[PDB]
Amino acid sequence: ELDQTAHQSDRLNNALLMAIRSSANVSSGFIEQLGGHDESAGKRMALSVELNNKSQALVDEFVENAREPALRGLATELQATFAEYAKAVAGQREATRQRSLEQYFKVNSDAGNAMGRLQTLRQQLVTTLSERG
Amino acid sequence: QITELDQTAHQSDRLNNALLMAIRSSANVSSGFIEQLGGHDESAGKRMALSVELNNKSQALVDEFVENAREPALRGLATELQATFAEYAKAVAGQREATRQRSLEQYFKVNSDAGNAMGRLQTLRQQLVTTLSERGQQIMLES
Ligand SMILES: [Cl-]
Repeated sequence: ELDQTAHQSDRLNNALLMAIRSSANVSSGFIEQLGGHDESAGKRMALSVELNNKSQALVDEFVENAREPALRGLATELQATFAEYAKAVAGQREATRQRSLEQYFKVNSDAGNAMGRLQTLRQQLVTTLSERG
Repeated sequence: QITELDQTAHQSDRLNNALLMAIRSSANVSSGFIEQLGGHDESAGKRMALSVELNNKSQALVDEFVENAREPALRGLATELQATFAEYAKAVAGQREATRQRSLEQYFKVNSDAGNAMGRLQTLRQQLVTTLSERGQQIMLES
């Protein structure tokens, strides 16, 4: 079950890295569109979508495998904060498709706040996994 | 052996936090540039401050990581990570300068320096995580 700890750590760390890369790509893509780099922006938008799908799958696996009573509530809190973040990054993508600076501003506050919480929740989970091992 | 095992985990954790804050740092510049272009200068300035904060915390973790990377199986990767992070931090600083100056043209080149260096940072993290985990397991197989 120590092998399970390593699999859980890989899922959590990769999910969060891919999730922030998804958002970074959509913001970069938006700036590319502003500069007229429209073929390059589309690559960024495709990578944002793909990174969202991959990171969501890893979060889902993480919560499927976080059965221990010490982790159950914290893993669901991670599931919920991650869903909040993913819905903000989907908002960033829609604002980019609409080329709307104001729509981007509205949703970006939600994205930054949910990512700040993901960083602190990750540390809580790392600590619980660490005592679990 | 529990000491060297707790050290191996701390190192992996420094690396993970450092890379997450580093990517966040660049994302905040990009999204701060979009906020500034939409007239939200106060939010954009907070994002520039957060970009600086995050990359300075990352830098401190990378430096501490290298200081604690003694084994030859690890210090070569670690000094590459530190050298690559230096390039990355400079490119993100260039992104912030381009934002404060409101220049798309300056932005685009450095976002590219930044993304290149970040691609390399990501691979080095993977290699270092695997190397740390191999050392932890080697200790275990000793026990
Ligand atoms: Cl953030």
